[PDB]
Amino acid sequence: GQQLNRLLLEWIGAWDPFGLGKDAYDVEAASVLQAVYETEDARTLAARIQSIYEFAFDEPIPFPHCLKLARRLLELKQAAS
Repeated sequence: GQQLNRLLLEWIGAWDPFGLGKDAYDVEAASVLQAVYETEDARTLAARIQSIYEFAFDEPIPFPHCLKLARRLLELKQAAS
């Protein structure tokens, strides 16, 4: 279904690293969702997250912050597959 994807998108928006509200990140959430399907590795995903958000905001989010998110997303992906 798309149930898993909607949940992943919700989590990514909710991450809200810059205190802009969950709705400010639809573009970046879609991009992170794509990356989620391209790996099973939290490090790899975290680096994609970092690049996506650095492009979007001209600010590098600390890698370990990206890594927690990547781990959470892959935990959900794995729990559903």
